Amino acid sequence: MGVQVVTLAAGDEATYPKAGQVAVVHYTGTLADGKVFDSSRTRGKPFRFTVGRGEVIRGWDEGVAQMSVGQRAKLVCSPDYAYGSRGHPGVIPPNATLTFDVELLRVE
Repeated sequence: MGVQVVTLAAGDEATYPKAGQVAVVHYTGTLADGKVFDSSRTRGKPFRFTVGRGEVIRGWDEGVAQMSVGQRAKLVCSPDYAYGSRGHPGVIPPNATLTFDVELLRVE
């Protein structure tokens, strides 16, 4: 399954980011061995992207769309939904399942 979204904390179950809408999130991404490759929480500033535009990996475009505002979830992105066999040199290895702890802050 490309992406699975497991809830850590419920959102308002009302406000979901739709295609072409901006989602504002905090996130922390980890590899299967626990290594943190990216976090907006560490940087201390939320991250914005436009849902469905391919600005992020496919697991995010599809997974964040399943979240409602205030929700915290783990997005488990299979390699086909992230970087595939190619990976991202110096950041992500080949064939990596990526886990993101994401909180959806706002839709714009």
